[PDB]
Amino acid sequence: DLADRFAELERRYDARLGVYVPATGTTAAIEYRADERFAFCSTFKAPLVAAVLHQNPLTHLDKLITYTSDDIRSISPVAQQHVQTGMTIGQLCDAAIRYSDGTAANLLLADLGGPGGGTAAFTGYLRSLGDTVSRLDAEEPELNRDPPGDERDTTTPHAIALVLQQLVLGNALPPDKRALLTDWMARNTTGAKAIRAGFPADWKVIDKTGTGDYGRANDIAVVWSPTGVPYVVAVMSDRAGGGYDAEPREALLAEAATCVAGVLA
Repeated sequence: DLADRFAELERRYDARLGVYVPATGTTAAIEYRADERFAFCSTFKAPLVAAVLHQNPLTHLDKLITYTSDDIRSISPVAQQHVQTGMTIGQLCDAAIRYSDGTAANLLLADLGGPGGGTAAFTGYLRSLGDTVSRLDAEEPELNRDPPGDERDTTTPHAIALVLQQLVLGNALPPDKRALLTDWMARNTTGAKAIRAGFPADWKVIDKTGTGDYGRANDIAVVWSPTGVPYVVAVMSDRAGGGYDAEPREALLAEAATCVAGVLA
């Protein structure tokens, strides 16, 4: 069965694998280690943008944010190009999701404001969606670095799937902000080898990936069948057995997603 497929993938990749797909009209929830904690890595950037959208009028997206050299401390493919000019909140949201830009995320966290450079408020945003499990404690790059087992900067496949479900499919956001978030994840540039790879081309996939140390590789997605039936798919992984420098293996996510897709088809 499916649990056997997932266990096989764990042995193949020397990995710990977590999978959650919420129940629908006709499908039971898919769950595998779904309540085990895994580091968010960059997956937090999608609900982070939702937080910022929720907190402000739509035109806050047009506010220019300035920053400098010492703000670039993590992988930030877009923010490094615009340090001289600044970036609007909208551009930061775009970059945080579509290029997994870490400086954009740190700046959005600061925009949210409050203790921990915005991490407490981010966590508070998840609480407001009924997620009593996830916690964000650090920003980029530190959040990728907690030792395996440490609960700091973690969510679960179950928790994050329910969060994303509310953000994209549910009414956590008004339709106009919901569409912005959805469109950004739809135009994501980093996810081609993750959940996207496991679903047939005629399925729509929007997603946000994350990788980190200890072979961490995650992807959270919403997918739509060719007849418009949506499913939320959370797949999380680490390879603690390889130590800090263990390589993230997105192939594992692709294979797990392929196994999920075979069940949902």
